[PDB]
Amino acid sequence: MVPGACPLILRLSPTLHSADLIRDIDAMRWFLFEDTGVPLPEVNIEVLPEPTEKLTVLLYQEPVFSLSIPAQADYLLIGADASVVGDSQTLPNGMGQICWLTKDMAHKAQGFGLDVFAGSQRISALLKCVLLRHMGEFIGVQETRYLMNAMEKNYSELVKELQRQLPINKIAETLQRLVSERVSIRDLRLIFGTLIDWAPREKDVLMLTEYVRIALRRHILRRLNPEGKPLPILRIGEGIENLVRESIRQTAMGTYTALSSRHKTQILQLIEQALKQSAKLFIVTSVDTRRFLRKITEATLFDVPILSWQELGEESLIQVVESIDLSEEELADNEE
Amino acid sequence: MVPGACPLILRLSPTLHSADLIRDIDAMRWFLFEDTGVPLPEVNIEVLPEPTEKLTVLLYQEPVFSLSIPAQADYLLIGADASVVGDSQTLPNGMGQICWLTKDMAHKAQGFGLDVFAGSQRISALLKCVLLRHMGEFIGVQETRYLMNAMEKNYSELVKELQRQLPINKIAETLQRLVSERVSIRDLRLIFGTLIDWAPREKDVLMLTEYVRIALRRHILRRLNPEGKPLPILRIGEGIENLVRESIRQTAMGTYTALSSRHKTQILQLIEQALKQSAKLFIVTSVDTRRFLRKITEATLFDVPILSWQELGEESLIQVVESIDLSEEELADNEE
Amino acid sequence: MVPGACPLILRLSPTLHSADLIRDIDAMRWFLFEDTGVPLPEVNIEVLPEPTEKLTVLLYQEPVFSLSIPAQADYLLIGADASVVGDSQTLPNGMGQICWLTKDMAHKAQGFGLDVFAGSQRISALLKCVLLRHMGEFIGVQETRYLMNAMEKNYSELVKELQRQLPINKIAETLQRLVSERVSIRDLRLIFGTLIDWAPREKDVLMLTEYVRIALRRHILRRLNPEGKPLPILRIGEGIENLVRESIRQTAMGTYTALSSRHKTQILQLIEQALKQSAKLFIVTSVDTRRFLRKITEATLFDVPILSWQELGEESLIQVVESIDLSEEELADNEE
Repeated sequence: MVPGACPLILRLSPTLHSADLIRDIDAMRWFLFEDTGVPLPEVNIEVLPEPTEKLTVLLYQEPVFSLSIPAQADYLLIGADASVVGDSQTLPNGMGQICWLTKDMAHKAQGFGLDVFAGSQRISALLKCVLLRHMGEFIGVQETRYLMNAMEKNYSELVKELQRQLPINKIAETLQRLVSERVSIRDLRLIFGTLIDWAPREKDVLMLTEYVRIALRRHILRRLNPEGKPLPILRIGEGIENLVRESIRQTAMGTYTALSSRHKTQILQLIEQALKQSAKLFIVTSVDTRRFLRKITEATLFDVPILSWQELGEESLIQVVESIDLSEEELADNEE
Repeated sequence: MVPGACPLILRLSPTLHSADLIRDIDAMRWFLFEDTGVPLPEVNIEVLPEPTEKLTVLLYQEPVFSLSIPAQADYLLIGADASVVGDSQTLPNGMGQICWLTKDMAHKAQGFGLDVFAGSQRISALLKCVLLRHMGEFIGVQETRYLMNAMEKNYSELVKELQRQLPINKIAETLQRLVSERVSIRDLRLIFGTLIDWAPREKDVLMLTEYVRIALRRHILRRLNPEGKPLPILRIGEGIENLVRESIRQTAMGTYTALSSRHKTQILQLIEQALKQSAKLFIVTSVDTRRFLRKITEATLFDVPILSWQELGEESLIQVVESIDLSEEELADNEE
Repeated sequence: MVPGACPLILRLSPTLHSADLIRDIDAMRWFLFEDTGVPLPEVNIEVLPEPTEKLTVLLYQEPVFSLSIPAQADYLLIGADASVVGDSQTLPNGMGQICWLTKDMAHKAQGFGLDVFAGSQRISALLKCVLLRHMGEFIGVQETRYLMNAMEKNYSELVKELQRQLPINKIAETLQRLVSERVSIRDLRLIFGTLIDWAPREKDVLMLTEYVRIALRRHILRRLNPEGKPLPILRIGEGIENLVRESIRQTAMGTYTALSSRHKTQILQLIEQALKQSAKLFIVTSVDTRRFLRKITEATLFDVPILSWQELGEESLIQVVESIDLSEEELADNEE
């Protein structure tokens, strides 16, 4: 009886276990830390004797992932495309797609310019995927405390000033909000500086997160697209922007949105209908409506990034693909 | 004369005592801790010389369970079903049902896919049942203090921040309220984080418990149904919802419900009449009426879970079975 | 997993690496410190095995510079002019221009009175260029703390009085604002004295930065032109000055500018059109409009210096080249 659930459990059949799985998992953890700034806890491996090849991932002892690999599962390719086809299944909780390939098909797919995993790697490519879906569950008050203690080696004055400006709960909330939107918190020096700059003039954690996002726009654009090539952008029309802006209500803890269920459902439906034509799109809205749009779209569309006009500079061309726009619904259908 | 009643006493006849009873009881305690997050105290075994095979369970020296096993009691099956029939009695305080089976009938029931206990196990399966009915009696201020002290090994900052936000009596009240509704408090890290997040914006312990329940909805649904198969759902109609919502009165300590005895009795009667058609149903109501419905139904219907719409996500289909709805009674019978 | 991104990474192919690169880089860092007052962190050299000669510069692990040198790249000349022509490419993020020259052409260009780099020097001349574009990213609260601690050896009383007058966040903000406009902070004694003088009478960090700029006008003019020869000056007309002055709005944290997007775009367009006739021009405006003009022109025109009338004394002749002037746009086009 030890209070506190074990953070990370990976349960595997004895066949799936390998001698190099530990180092492979550690390398995946180091890659995730470098890519996101979130230091993950150690993965606890549990060998489960089972005739059927099954693997499960439990976060804090709650099963979040389960998958039975087929008997022919020897080469794995995350995602789907035209050049590769065969033995494709969709992972639960809308993580993405996985394809199982034979040796020659895996070789030709690797030659095509894709990553193919064999052996223990196939486990990591799965675990990493799951770990990428629940990153925000690994950054809280204690983890923020750990990051701040680590930052005191070279930035003792910065950490002291940040603590002078904000309590640890607000810092943890800001870091968690950043992590939940796939924004890396690797650059703690810049994030802490931005929080110090804006804390006296702003008490709302959501607005502080928006300011930090603006300060990190270089990294956000670098991660969204490695190259300067024009990636498609879907603009939110002025009708939706004003509809969501008029719903902003301010209380002592900051501003929230007060929109009807019909409105949110119709914007979500039209956005989803406007997302099926291409694999990836970036939704761009105004500065004062980006966070509210995200929080009314994060429940269903979690993997789509919501960008703000201030988050893209004037040195990047926009290549607008579509322009989604609607007016109110309850008062009058209007555009909807 | 030692002040403080002994928490857990199991009194057995010498025949029922076994050499492996201690380890069996300890395993049951470890299972209960893993399933509920509540660390139970040590069970004190008292051998009572009696010609009649009897066992009693006393919580804090008050007899809460008593049962005389028959002479043919050698295989025990908790619950009732169609495939198994014979020597069935109903446990007191509406715990459930117990069936005593012969060797061949126990073998066929085990083959049918049920759990059958023989020997000392039959005691534990009974004790565990009793322990599952009075879990909320083992989580108080001292037990909350113990859990927080245990959590300080890896989450010292989290515990310090929680103490900064809330006094120990409110934390204990929240934990007890969670335990009383069969919500596991195993994930203390998430519960403490939610309490830290919502404590500045909310002083009502019931509302804080509701927020923690919302944060734990993944585990709640996982426990209510292990699989994704559609389990039946009984919706509370809008008439009952508005009737109970109009009765909300707010004082300095928070909001309570002020409903007539006739109203509560009629809702309880109709809910019970709507529960007899199937073995298990999940009552689903609005967010602002879930706690009040629970506290007006917990006295009689303790084993039925009251869920809120926010507690089920949009990724689960609802399969509505019935729609209970009534208007007021005293002003006019209306639907009732 | 070490929290805190590595500040300075230079990634080179093994061919570009040299035995004297370390000392060359250190000399460049000492020159930059002497010229700007900003102590740079150590450059971390990473040798990347690649068939193509490529070099990248990453600030806090974010790639900010990338360039593939050609096979004939043996002599490098930063900038462009009439006497030198051949193999010229433009660096990204509008840093400037680079020209690759052959041995005899490099010799004749050096004789013409220009600096030509061969070997490891060609790397530094590139890195320095990049380091000159992002100097403001190396001066924050921790770096300000370091400079103040260094200043306590000979100016303990001055540092104590400055701390008595201002908190470290405001001092860091002032230093960063000075560095971002290519104003050296080498003379910390004078900057701290000015901040002590003006802190009781002024709480706005932007106004304090303006006062420090006024106190440092001797160095600013010395850096802008080494000689007393007449360098061209572009005056901002009274219409633009009054248009931007009427937009000044004051809140509890100081004064900001509230101008329409059309206004800012038209002033930027006319300034850019008025900058193409000559290689270098100095924009001169009023004292109360210099900072606002800079902050509405820094995003696009970062390398052009915005001067104030108080920043030039009466001992220097002005040699006005152009007089840009416009009225409002939205109310009426007027001059625009």
